[PDB]
Amino acid sequence: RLIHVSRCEMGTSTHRCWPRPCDTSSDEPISFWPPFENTPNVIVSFGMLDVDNSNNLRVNSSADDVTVGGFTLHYNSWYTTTVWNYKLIWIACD
Amino acid sequence: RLIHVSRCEMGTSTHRCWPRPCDTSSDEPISFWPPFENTPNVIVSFGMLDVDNSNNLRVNSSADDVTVGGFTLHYNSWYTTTVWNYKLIWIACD
Amino acid sequence: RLIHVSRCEMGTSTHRCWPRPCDTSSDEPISFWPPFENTPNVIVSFGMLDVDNSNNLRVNSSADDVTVGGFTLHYNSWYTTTVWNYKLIWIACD
Amino acid sequence: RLIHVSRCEMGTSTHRCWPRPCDTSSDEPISFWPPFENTPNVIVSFGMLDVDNSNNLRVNSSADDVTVGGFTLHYNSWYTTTVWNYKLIWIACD
Amino acid sequence: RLIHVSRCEMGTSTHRCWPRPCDTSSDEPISFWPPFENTPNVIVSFGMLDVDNSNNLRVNSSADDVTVGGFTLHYNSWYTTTVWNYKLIWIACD
Amino acid sequence: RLIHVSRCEMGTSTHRCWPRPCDTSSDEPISFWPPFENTPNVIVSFGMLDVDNSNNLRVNSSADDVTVGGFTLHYNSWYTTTVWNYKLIWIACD
Ligand SMILES: *[C@@H]1O[C@H](CO)[C@@H](O[C@@H]2O[C@H](CO)[C@@H](O)[C@H](O)[C@H]2NC(C)=O)[C@H](O)[C@H]1NC(C)=O
Ligand SMILES: *[C@@H]1O[C@H](CO)[C@@H](O[C@@H]2O[C@H](CO)[C@@H](O)[C@H](O)[C@H]2NC(C)=O)[C@H](O)[C@H]1NC(C)=O
Ligand SMILES: *[C@@H]1O[C@H](CO)[C@@H](O[C@@H]2O[C@H](CO)[C@@H](O)[C@H](O)[C@H]2NC(C)=O)[C@H](O)[C@H]1NC(C)=O
Ligand SMILES: *[C@@H]1O[C@H](CO)[C@@H](O[C@@H]2O[C@H](CO)[C@@H](O)[C@H](O)[C@H]2NC(C)=O)[C@H](O)[C@H]1NC(C)=O
Ligand SMILES: *[C@@H]1O[C@H](CO)[C@@H](O[C@@H]2O[C@H](CO)[C@@H](O)[C@H](O)[C@H]2NC(C)=O)[C@H](O)[C@H]1NC(C)=O
Ligand SMILES: *[C@@H]1O[C@H](CO)[C@@H](O[C@@H]2O[C@H](CO)[C@@H](O)[C@H](O)[C@H]2NC(C)=O)[C@H](O)[C@H]1NC(C)=O
Ligand SMILES: CC(=O)N[C@@H]1[C@@H](O)[C@@H](O)[C@@H](CO)O[C@@H]1O
Ligand SMILES: CC(=O)N[C@@H]1[C@@H](O)[C@@H](O)[C@@H](CO)O[C@@H]1O
Ligand SMILES: CC(=O)N[C@@H]1[C@@H](O)[C@@H](O)[C@@H](CO)O[C@@H]1O
Ligand SMILES: CC(=O)N[C@@H]1[C@@H](O)[C@@H](O)[C@@H](CO)O[C@@H]1O
Ligand SMILES: CC(=O)N[C@@H]1[C@@H](O)[C@@H](O)[C@@H](CO)O[C@@H]1O
Ligand SMILES: CC(=O)N[C@@H]1[C@@H](O)[C@@H](O)[C@@H](CO)O[C@@H]1O
Ligand SMILES: [Cl-]
Ligand SMILES: [Cl-]
Ligand SMILES: [Cl-]
Ligand SMILES: [Cl-]
Ligand SMILES: [Cl-]
Ligand SMILES: [Cl-]
Ligand SMILES: [Cl-]
Ligand SMILES: [Cl-]
Ligand SMILES: [Cl-]
Ligand SMILES: [Cl-]
Ligand SMILES: [Cl-]
Ligand SMILES: [Cl-]
Ligand SMILES: [Cl-]
Ligand SMILES: [Cl-]
Ligand SMILES: [Cl-]
Ligand SMILES: [Cl-]
Ligand SMILES: [Cl-]
Ligand SMILES: [Cl-]
Ligand SMILES: [Cl-]
Ligand SMILES: [Cl-]
Ligand SMILES: [Cl-]
Ligand SMILES: [Cl-]
Ligand SMILES: [Cl-]
Ligand SMILES: [Cl-]
Ligand code: NA
Ligand code: NA
Ligand code: NA
Ligand code: NA
Ligand code: NA
Ligand code: NA
Repeated sequence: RLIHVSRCEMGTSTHRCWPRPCDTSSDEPISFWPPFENTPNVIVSFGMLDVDNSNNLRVNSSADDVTVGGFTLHYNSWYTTTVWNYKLIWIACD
Repeated sequence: RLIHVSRCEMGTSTHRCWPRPCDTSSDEPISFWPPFENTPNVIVSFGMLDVDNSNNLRVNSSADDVTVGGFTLHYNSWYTTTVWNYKLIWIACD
Repeated sequence: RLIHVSRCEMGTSTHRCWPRPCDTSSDEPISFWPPFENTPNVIVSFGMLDVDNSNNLRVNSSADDVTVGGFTLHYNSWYTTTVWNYKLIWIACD
Repeated sequence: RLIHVSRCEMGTSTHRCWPRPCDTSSDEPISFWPPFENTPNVIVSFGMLDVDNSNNLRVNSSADDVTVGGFTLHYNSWYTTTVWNYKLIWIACD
Repeated sequence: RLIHVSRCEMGTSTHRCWPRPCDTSSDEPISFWPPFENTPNVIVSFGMLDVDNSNNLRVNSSADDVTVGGFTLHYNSWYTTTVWNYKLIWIACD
Repeated sequence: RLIHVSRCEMGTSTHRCWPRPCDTSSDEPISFWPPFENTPNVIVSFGMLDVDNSNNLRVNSSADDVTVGGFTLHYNSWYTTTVWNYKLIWIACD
């Protein structure tokens, strides 16, 4: 019979920067093994965050260039925001 | 044999408001196609956030009125909080 | 045939503390029923957050002691951070 | 993702008649527990057979009135055929 | 997680020949829709058989040229065997 | 969600004996690789049969000592029956 099921892979990426600020942007290659049968959807969020109150909080994350083989885990802050530590969490399911 | 498997659907909803503040609350209808066989559980978080440091950070998100056909993706801030941009991420699995 | 599928369980844990600050750390036992066939991966994030702007925002969450039977849902802030309310979201898939 | 999988149930029904001939026809109610999600296809054959050479061999089997709840396991010989023993085998998959 | 599951398709092919004998051999194209993801294994048997006792009983069946798209359902008797009616049953699973 | 799915393995075993009669009984060890997660059900039938009309047709087949690792594929005729060739077909699903 026809059914809908998903294969899900997930992970975290910790950036401990203090006593230095974290880089304004980061891109990390993530690989799926074995590759997915169909290109999965991927969502990204934050599991840990350390942001300076001296300026507004501006954080961004995304899954870029997603393929059955993997994707690029992306993060960036912008303008005057200062980020001291962060941990990205992500999950990919087809 | 009896096994436990999940069908998962996921997505994001970007609210680019700057140079205006984002609305205090938002509700967006999300549809599952085809509908789930059992009502799924849904969780929501933030993939991007831009909050003014002039006041405390207060952000809320939830999946309301969840059915096999879809749900209402909810967001709201409260009191003096000013949110300039945000991206909700959500995942529904049964 | 050999295929990759996941069983996913998910949930939320709301901590409404205002008018008192939330405890600096929290650990909650989460049980999977029935237990997973293989130990799942678990990721945790925030669905709601209320942080005082008087100090930097420092929030942390993790899934500790993960087994097929469950895990310990962990949260903590640190240093001068004051958290008034928060809701953890988590998802475990094998 | 969309995949094709089957739930299969199977069984046997032994008719030891010797020293008497087996009845010309037999119908046995078979129940599926729990019921199938979609009506399955069912095929029937013989795992054991004892037929007299005094006449031609004529044996028939079928799955009748198939539903998600079960079916009627049918057997019959015809004309001058004499059957002394037989075992039906069947398999139902959706 | 890695699991083993099968998609199974099955069917029957009835040859009512009496009052003429069935052809010594038969080959019928069977199509799978949609095609299998991996080439399946296929087995064939008899659900009904009518063989003359004037000579030995010799019946053969097989699944030939099996692909993800289908296979050739084969039957044949040989030498002096006379077959008056038969029904093939088959099941293909990956 | 809880669903019912099966892993199925199948095979055939050909005994070409002519010009000698096949042994009265045969037992062949069949191995499943990798082993099943739950003990499967197994059914056995005939895909090809060559029986002498000089005596009644008596053929038997069964799956004995079934475990997650395999089973013993069994066949036997009895009394005066003479079998010249046969092919067993079998399918195991959990
Ligand atoms: C968050 O990161 C994503 C990924 O880098 C950014 O997306 C880009 O947005 C620009 C325009 O805003 C587009 O031209 C690019 O094509 C997008 N890239 C991808 C891979 O989608 C996004 O702008 C970032 N958001 C913030 C607030 O920094
Ligand atoms: C976050 O959003 C949810 C959904 O709107 C809010 O939940 C409501 O909470 C009130 C009381 O606090 C209940 O009476 C409603 O029934 C709830 N609605 C639903 C659909 O569950 C929640 O209060 C919001 N949290 C914050 C801090 O704003
Ligand atoms: C977030 O919480 C996790 C879980 O308590 C912390 O992880 C511990 O980190 C220390 C060193 O930093 C290790 O010695 C422990 O073994 C870790 N525990 C576990 C269960 O992994 C983590 O340090 C916390 N992060 C922050 C910024 O507070
Ligand atoms: C084998 O058994 C099936 C099931 O009883 C018989 O099928 C019936 O066939 C007659 C006409 O031949 C139809 O009118 C009925 O509707 C059929 N019943 C069902 C449930 O399909 C079949 O005839 C038998 N074959 C032999 C050779 O005896
Ligand atoms: C049963 O049918 C199969 C399929 O036609 C026959 O298999 C062929 O056997 C010959 C030699 O015996 C081989 O050269 C062919 O390559 C086989 N064909 C295939 C597709 O496998 C088999 O011989 C038949 N058995 C009987 C007793 O008639
Ligand atoms: C068909 O083969 C099976 C398997 O050998 C036979 O089953 C045995 O039957 C006897 C009594 O008839 C029991 O004492 C044994 O325990 C059974 N063995 C198993 C493994 O179940 C069956 O008798 C045979 N049938 C014919 C007609 O020969
Ligand atoms: C150029 C630039 O980054 N501008 C940013 C804008 O994108 C928004 O984040 C705003 C409120 O925090 O702060 C600045 O104006
Ligand atoms: C009425 C109201 O919204 N009150 C809020 C309270 O809910 C909490 O967010 C607190 C700390 O940030 O700020 C205010 O007091
Ligand atoms: C000892 C301690 O907690 N130190 C913290 C450090 O970990 C980091 O959070 C920094 C920036 O916010 O604030 C403090 O220095
Ligand atoms: C009326 C009747 O049953 N006729 C049968 C016919 O169906 C077929 O089986 C034939 C050859 O064996 O034997 C008889 O003629
Ligand atoms: C040439 C030929 O078909 N020979 C057949 C042989 O294959 C076998 O079936 C035997 C016993 O029934 O009958 C004949 O001898
Ligand atoms: C002792 C023995 O094998 N007896 C068999 C009996 O089991 C049954 O097969 C019958 C009809 O064919 O033929 C013989 O009597
Ligand atoms: Cl950490
Ligand atoms: Cl420090
Ligand atoms: Cl996959
Ligand atoms: Cl600022
Ligand atoms: Cl954006
Ligand atoms: Cl700007
Ligand atoms: Cl579904
Ligand atoms: Cl405030
Ligand atoms: Cl709340
Ligand atoms: Cl208040
Ligand atoms: Cl499980
Ligand atoms: Cl501070
Ligand atoms: Cl028996
Ligand atoms: Cl006897
Ligand atoms: Cl089912
Ligand atoms: Cl006759
Ligand atoms: Cl018929
Ligand atoms: Cl007739
Ligand atoms: Cl398929
Ligand atoms: Cl002959
Ligand atoms: Cl052969
Ligand atoms: Cl010969
Ligand atoms: Cl298995
Ligand atoms: Cl005899
Ligand atoms: Na960094
Ligand atoms: Na808005
Ligand atoms: Na608390
Ligand atoms: Na009977
Ligand atoms: Na024919
Ligand atoms: Na033999």
